[PDB]
Amino acid sequence: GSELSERIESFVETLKRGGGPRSSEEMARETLGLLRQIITDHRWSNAGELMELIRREGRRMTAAQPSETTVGNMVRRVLKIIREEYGRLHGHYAQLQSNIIEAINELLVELEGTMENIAAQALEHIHSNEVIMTIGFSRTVEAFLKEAARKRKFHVIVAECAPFCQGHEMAVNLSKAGIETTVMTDAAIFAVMSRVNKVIIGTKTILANGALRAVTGTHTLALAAKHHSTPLIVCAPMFKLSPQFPNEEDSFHKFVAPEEVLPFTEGDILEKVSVHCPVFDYVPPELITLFISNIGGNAPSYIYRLMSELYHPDDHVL
Amino acid sequence: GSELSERIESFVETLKRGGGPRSSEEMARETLGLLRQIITDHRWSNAGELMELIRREGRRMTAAQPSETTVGNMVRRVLKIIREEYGRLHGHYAQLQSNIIEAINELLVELEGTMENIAAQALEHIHSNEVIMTIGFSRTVEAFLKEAARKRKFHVIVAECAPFCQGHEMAVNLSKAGIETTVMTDAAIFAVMSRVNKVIIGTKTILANGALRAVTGTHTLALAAKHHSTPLIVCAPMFKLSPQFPNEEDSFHKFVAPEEVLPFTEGDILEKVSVHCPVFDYVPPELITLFISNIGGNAPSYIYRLMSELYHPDDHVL
Ligand SMILES: O=C(COc1ccc(Cl)cc1)N[C@H]1CC[C@H](NC(=O)COc2ccc(Cl)cc2)CC1
Repeated sequence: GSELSERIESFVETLKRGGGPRSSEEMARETLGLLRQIITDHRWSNAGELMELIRREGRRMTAAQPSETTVGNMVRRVLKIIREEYGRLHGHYAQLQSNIIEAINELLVELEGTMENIAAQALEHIHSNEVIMTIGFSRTVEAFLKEAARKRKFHVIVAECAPFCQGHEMAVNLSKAGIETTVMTDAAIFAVMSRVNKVIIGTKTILANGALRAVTGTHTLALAAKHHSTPLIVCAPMFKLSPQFPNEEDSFHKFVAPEEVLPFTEGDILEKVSVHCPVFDYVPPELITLFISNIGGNAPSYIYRLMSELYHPDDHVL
Repeated sequence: GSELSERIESFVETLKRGGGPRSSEEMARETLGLLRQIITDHRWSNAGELMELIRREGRRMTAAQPSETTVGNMVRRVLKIIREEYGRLHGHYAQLQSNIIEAINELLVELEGTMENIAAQALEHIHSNEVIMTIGFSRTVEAFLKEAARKRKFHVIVAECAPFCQGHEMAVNLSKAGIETTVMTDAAIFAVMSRVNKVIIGTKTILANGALRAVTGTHTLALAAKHHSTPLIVCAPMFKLSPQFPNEEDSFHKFVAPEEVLPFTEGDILEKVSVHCPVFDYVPPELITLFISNIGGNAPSYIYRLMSELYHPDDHVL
């Protein structure tokens, strides 16, 4: 009853104010648990009313934070699960609900295996004495690299992300496992690119065009890789896949307080200058060489088929 | 008298039949000595008659072997020296001859210094733990690399030249000095190019367009370097500079017996198949990053000015 309502609220405000939970895998787990509790703790008999209330609460979620697309695309995954179950039972009400629940359960148990799947897949993409470059921080990519390091020796060049220098803690984490790690400013990306073999980077969201929304500055790294023709690898699980297209959407970049870019102590100039701090940026699919997912490697030119396999095309608007 | 005639002949037939001397630096030395002996052992009073007989014998030389452009372009150098001396003394007959002789002497003493000059210049182009790739055999390039190796550690990938696998002896010579050397077939150029930092190659002739005539297969290596945007360096002394342009000329490629490509023992198919063995090939200037010479480094877009500095424009046809 009101527990469900206040938990939905709590989650909405946690998504709105700050980043909670930090890992987007934990965010997917939390939103899936909440969707399960909603579909269990409501008086819905027909699948249509359930889908409608799910779409409404998902609209509220998406309005809470548009840049966090995992919640929305997993809501769409739940909607596709409901559609599949209704087609199975109609192409049956209690069995409907329990079958939806076991579908969500299998989705959740395969959710925690994507990390291990990518880690296992990592070995056949790294050779000895290779030079990797990565930008920012990504749990999936550091797991990739520290799993490849157990049987291979290679160098990782971590380009810090300004202003949020998450790349520093990533470099430290990689050095923990003895992965020879060079830390540099993002300004030195093109200067060092000539000596890099591969580029491995995570992402926040993959669009239907194949493009991906990743931390700012990664588009420049992709342009450098394309200039030097080095393969650019994206190790992104299959819950960051978003059916929306690049310019049919709104609110792509996430702008945070310019205090991160230019501090308050600069004084009077802060009334004359316009400071901008875009967290995310757009990378076209032409600059991506290969996508690594929990199922296996795939070219950017197959992400649309993955969409068709994951999301109903009438649910791309929620 | 007849000594000069028979020596000129001997040289013509040596150039016509085979490669003598082997090193084109020694070829430049020999042709300069012969030009000196001609200008000394003829009864010429006016500079015009001397220039005319020089042009005639140079035409005979060029007809002996068109692919060997060092002889012709150094004949043009001697003609430019004669023009400069005549302009100095006219803008004076015995002094004319002795001044031409001392000009040839300074040209010759600076001729043997180009090797050492490039070797000295080599250090500021190689950094530690760098991956060089080269194709075929080139005395200048191996001197470059073994001089850089005295103070730096780096890897050299030598692509053998089919059919004349001169790259094997180059790899052996480089390994003599402890330069970690990988030997491969030319077929693996693009496969390995992704892990190469620089490409350093010699040449047989540099054209006025900036393009260069080098051993077959080097155009593919240059295309691979351009694809991967790796800098391509050409360590060529300033006596391989030819004022002729790419397609205003004749007889660019040198075709040798196809026995080198397909052996006689193949039998009847040798009457039905057409075999071709081009020794040289054309590399456009767009694929060269930097030229290294005895004077210093220069972009391909300055070779025309070097021409203006070396050859009179009315002597480009001999
Ligand atoms: O030591 C490093 C560290 O590299 C960087 C560290 C930091 C920065 Cl800022 C940039 C680069 N990288 C190695 C990577 C292998 C390479 N080459 C070799 O070991 C040999 O390479 C070959 C050998 C044979 C073939 Cl067929 C191809 C390449 C030496 C340098």
